Amino acid sequence: MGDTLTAGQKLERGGSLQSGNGAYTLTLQDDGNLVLYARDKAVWSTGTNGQDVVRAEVQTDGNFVLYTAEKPVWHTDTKGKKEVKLVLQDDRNLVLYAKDGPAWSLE
Amino acid sequence: MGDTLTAGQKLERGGSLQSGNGAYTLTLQDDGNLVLYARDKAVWSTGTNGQDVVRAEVQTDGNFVLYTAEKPVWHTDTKGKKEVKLVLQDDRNLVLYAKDGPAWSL
Repeated sequence: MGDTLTAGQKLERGGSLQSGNGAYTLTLQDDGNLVLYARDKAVWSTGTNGQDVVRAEVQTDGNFVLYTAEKPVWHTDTKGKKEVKLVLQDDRNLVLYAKDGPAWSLE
Repeated sequence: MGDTLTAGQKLERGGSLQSGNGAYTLTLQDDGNLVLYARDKAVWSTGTNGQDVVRAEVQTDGNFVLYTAEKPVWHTDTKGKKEVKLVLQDDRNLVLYAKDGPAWSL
């Protein structure tokens, strides 16, 4: 990406900045950590390693920010079901159907 | 949005599902709550009232999931600076330049 990130531009997993003299590289890593390297030595980081960071973005309100991926606060825990559909029924029950039958409901 | 959500669909915020007879509704609300209405009475909730909940999805894995918006973990704390640019400099400093001059650096 060069040595500059302007308002509304962002770094994503794998991408980076590099100084003109090619000595330093700042890169947002897949372990989620934004790390600056002097050659192959890390000299500074966002300490966000082990987090799921998706982007490091120079925002248009002038703020540079790292965002973690959207996380699940609630689920039906039916992962593994095939051909699911959720149906709000006339009997007032909400039901998650699956190829192999009703997978979930309110009750 | 009909009475059904299949594989890879979801309710956006303010989106919903309604019953055939039309008696019952299920909306994902702006307060981030997924509520089920029977006319004027709320009968069931996801308890996500007060959360940045962006969508409720019927996923390909058969799991029906509510997601909250991407969270901030780190920032330069420079909200308000104008015409910003982050620069990786040859001296190995990293600076955020704003219209007014350097706003932030390592």
